[PDB]
Amino acid sequence: SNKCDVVVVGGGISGMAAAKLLHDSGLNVVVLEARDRVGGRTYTLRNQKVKYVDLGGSYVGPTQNRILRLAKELGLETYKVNEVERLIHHVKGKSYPFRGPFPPVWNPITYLDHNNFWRTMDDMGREIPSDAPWKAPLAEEWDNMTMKELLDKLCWTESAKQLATLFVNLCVTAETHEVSALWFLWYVKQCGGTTRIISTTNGGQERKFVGGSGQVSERIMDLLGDRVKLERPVIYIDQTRENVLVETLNHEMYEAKYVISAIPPTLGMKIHFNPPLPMMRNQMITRVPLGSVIKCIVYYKEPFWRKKDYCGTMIIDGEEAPVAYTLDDTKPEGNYAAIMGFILAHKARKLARLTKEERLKKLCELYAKVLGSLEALEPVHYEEKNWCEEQYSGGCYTTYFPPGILTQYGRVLRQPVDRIYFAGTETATHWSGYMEGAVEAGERAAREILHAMGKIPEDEIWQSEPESVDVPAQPITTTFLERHLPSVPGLLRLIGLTTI
Amino acid sequence: SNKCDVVVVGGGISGMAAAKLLHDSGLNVVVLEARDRVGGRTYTLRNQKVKYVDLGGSYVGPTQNRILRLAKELGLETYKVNEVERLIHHVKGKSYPFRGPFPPVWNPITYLDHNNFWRTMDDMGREIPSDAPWKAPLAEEWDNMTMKELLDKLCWTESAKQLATLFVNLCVTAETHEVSALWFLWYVKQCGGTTRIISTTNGGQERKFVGGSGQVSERIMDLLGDRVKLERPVIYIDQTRENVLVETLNHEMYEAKYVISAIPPTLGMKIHFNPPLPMMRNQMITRVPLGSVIKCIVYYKEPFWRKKDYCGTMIIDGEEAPVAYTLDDTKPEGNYAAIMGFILAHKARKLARLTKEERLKKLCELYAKVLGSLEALEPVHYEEKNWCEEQYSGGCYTTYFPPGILTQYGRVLRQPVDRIYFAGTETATHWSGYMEGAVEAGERAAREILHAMGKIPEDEIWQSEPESVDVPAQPITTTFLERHLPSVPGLLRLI
Ligand SMILES: *Cc1cc2c(cc1C)nc1c(=O)[nH]c(=O)nc-1n2C[C@H](O)[C@H](O)[C@H](O)COP(=O)(O)OP(=O)(O)OC[C@H]1O[C@@H](n2cnc3c(N)ncnc32)[C@H](O)[C@@H]1O
Ligand SMILES: *Cc1cc2c(cc1C)nc1c(=O)[nH]c(=O)nc-1n2C[C@H](O)[C@H](O)[C@H](O)COP(=O)(O)OP(=O)(O)OC[C@H]1O[C@@H](n2cnc3c(N)ncnc32)[C@H](O)[C@@H]1O
Ligand SMILES: O=C(/[C]=[C]/C1=[C][C]=C2O=[C]OC2=[C]1)C1=[C][C]=[C]C(C(F)(F)F)=[C]1
Ligand SMILES: O=C(/[C]=[C]/C1=[C][C]=C2O=[C]OC2=[C]1)C1=[C][C]=[C]C(C(F)(F)F)=[C]1
Repeated sequence: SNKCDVVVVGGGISGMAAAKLLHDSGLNVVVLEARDRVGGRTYTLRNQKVKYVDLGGSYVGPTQNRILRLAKELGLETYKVNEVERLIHHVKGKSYPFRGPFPPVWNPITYLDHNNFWRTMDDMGREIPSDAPWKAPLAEEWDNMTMKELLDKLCWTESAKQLATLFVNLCVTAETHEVSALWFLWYVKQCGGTTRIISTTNGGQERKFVGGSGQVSERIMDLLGDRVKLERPVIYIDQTRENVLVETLNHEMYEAKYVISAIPPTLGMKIHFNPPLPMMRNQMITRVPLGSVIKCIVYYKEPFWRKKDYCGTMIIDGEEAPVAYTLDDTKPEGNYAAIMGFILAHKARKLARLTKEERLKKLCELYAKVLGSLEALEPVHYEEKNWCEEQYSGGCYTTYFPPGILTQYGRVLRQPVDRIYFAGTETATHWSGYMEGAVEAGERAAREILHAMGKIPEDEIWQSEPESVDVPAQPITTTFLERHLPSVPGLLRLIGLTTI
Repeated sequence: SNKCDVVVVGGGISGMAAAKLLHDSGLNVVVLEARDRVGGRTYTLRNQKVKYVDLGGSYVGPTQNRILRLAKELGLETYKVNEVERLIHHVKGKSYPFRGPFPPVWNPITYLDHNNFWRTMDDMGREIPSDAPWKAPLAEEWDNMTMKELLDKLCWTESAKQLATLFVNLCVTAETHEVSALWFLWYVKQCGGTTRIISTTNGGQERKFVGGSGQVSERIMDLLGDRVKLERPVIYIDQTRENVLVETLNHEMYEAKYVISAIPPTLGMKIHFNPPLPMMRNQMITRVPLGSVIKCIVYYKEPFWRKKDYCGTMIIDGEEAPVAYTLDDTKPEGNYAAIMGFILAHKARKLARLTKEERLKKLCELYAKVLGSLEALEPVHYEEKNWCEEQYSGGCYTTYFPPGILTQYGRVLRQPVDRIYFAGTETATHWSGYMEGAVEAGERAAREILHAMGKIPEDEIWQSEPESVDVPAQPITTTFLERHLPSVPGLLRLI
């Protein structure tokens, strides 16, 4: 066997952050990575037509201070996603340009319903502890409904229900009927709430890394040298003896004091355990699927949309639209003009049947209509990745919880199993599902092992992160009217009382 | 490498039934079984205290002609589950004895509501094709709601909603909010409907095998001999070369022309595939959990409940009861007297933390209350099995589909992947979830390979089964009033 202190299973950002912390603390680490590359759900493609493109995780923003600190220490820099010109909301076959993070509503009744929808998502979120969502006072009631059921109760207008549906589909690459309401409300609150999660400027989609996010995992592999073993899918973990034994598919055995599992929870099923996992984890890892998304980047000669005072952001409602959301993906130098779009949830399954050329044609026709621009029919290059086909991801962006699962099984997501500790973005408490959460979880799992070894005290396991000096976070604020305007049923109760 | 015609992954009833059919046709088969035993979600324990006890699947009944025929060929006999005396429905802390399969209602409004609930489950089932539930005319609408949401819509009384809840929990060992309404309605319809699935006499729980259901898998292993490889968990399947390569955790390599996957769909995740699975199967096998149950058998000196004209069936409402449903587990001679109970769904998760002795005390005190007998407090033995803990099952009885999954991914369950064909009870079209479905699916997957080999024509892949002579089915009937009484909102529209 190859002997070390800690085997890290998985060389995504989470495993690589865990391994780096352990290596920096003076332990002997090995990373066992299934693929011929590091980065996992991040993947930066390089070729002469695109220079570089993120086909996986890409965006970082204010309050994501751990990924910003890690990337900065590795010599990386960010740039701002283009949001100079107008956003577009495309609904019922027409485009409505706007500014500010939320598409505006003019109809007074529709305005109360929209305002109440976002307000109520955050009001419910404030009842949910980030580190223990199952402790919310109505956890059971909220976990036993889908997001579809919650929207049917909350939204008194079709306008608000349709926009809320797109919000769920885009945030968690799943249908409203697929996901627990408790879990979704937790997921949004642990990113800092509705405004922070949806925003480009001042939110999650503010920035990208110059040269691609895959550099985070690659530059850590460079620091670790031959400690990263590529094409070593882990098949077996045996904790019955004094040291843990970890076996790979390519017939190698690693011996360690502790293991960090840094893979999506359900991909733990690809490992045979001796002794068997405890009942709750054994069943949990069959109950937690990942979402479905194709990330598609269409290249153009020039960022022509900016000449029409459009930034490239399109929020597109409607079953026929393949893509519900786009961002400008033009390089910071202004060249390699491109539109990034997501094909979400059922559409990632429905349109996976088409050829690459057929998907490009449908996307160009959609963009031509939404942008009112024949130039959108003149692409120069196309790249795409359907994350649903990845054996060693299971989907993207992250793991969702169907109704009933988070209250029954969520307590064991990051509960150690003897000498196995659990990393991966799914186990984070702040920007779980993101590159930020991957760093939080990898460093927390590593510190749990440092504590087990008597190297640090228990109060150093969870560590706060200083605010980025490069990416300052503007606070989330509301107006008096946003806070106190009635809901639709609130207004009807007021009318009822006046008339009585 | 060990060379054969077909490798069957899994030595449950489905894999054993598939391997027996291929063997009988003259092919060289190997069965690779992860555990140190065969039988999978069937497990018969033998000891002097119980003689034998089914800790997994046990019951068979009319219309399950394939498991009855296979068991009869292997030399097995059935006996009837005791239903001579009265059933009990325990409601709001009191026992109400009854006869007939459905617990009766006396309040006129509650009566209409209960009648409508069962009738409506079967009306909806008649629009769901057994072999393609995703082709139901309302497939998306019904797949996008949980059973909890359907029961909220349908049930005007708490009485009906709570008994419907017990029905779901008992049939599919899952909460109403965990499961798709389309999938659950399919599940009931593909067992022959509400009457057939809930009934002991003339239904799914009519009979047990003399000596235990484990003998089905054990006696096929006896026939196959050293073709069955125990403690061979499959870790890797490679389809890139002329022959399929199957690798096990204990470092053995098998080469075959074809493979049958006879494991629960989600346990496909324990295998690394080269080339990778197609996208839809890759995601499907992450979306299909199994239910949660503890099967508990309390032994007594005598079947003392029979003296009070109770058969031992208990239907026990409410959150506090650990067990919602029991059957008499006494042997056909009246000895090894016992009550079988299930701890279902969230209760299996909640009560798993207790000791075996703590569960025994809770069950005995519940049974004393429900049977109104102090005799229930004097057990002579106890056996139990928590199926949630099994690495190579994932739970029991079967796989459930959460909302949205059956319409998006259902078509992929039995779609071959190059030279891998899919067996397992989850792929059956009649009593999927049962030992009957295990036999149907194993034999169908085996005949798909015989067709691939040019040995049989396409029309022989799916084969009908003659009715058992020993366990004939009687018709399910309804009354004029059951068919035509209004629903509660129906009685209101007339007002
Ligand atoms: C895919 C995707 C993700 C994504 C996104 C868009 C798409 C299309 N948008 C994001 C964004 O703009 N900003 C952001 O912060 N996140 C975004 N996401 C999510 C993000 O990519 C993920 O949250 C993050 O990358 C997850 O990191 P983590 O380290 O937790 O997980 P991983 O990347 O999946 O890495 C796991 C590794 O383990 C290997 N593996 C899997 N099984 C095994 C076995 N058995 N043995 C050994 N290694 C294994 C995987 O190959 C992977 O490298
Ligand atoms: C558990 C249970 C099941 C059950 C029930 C009560 C309980 C507590 N009551 C039933 C009843 O009264 N009547 C009835 O007809 N069914 C009842 N059920 C369900 C029934 O037991 C199942 O439907 C049936 O046994 C399923 O058979 P099938 O052959 O489809 O599946 P299996 O038994 O799970 O067998 C799978 C085998 O595969 C092995 N395995 C798993 N992974 C691997 C790997 N990687 N490699 C090799 N082998 C593998 C398993 O160990 C198993 O033997
Ligand atoms: O929810 C939104 C974006 C979420 C988002 C967008 C990209 C992501 O990449 C990984 O996680 C991601 C989350 C959103 C953006 C603009 C407008 C709206 C609104 F308001 F619903 F229209 C929602
Ligand atoms: O649904 C019922 C039984 C199902 C059943 C009982 C045992 C089983 O073992 C494997 O599948 C099984 C299914 C049932 C039986 C009597 C009454 C009721 C009722 F009516 F809901 F209470 C339900």
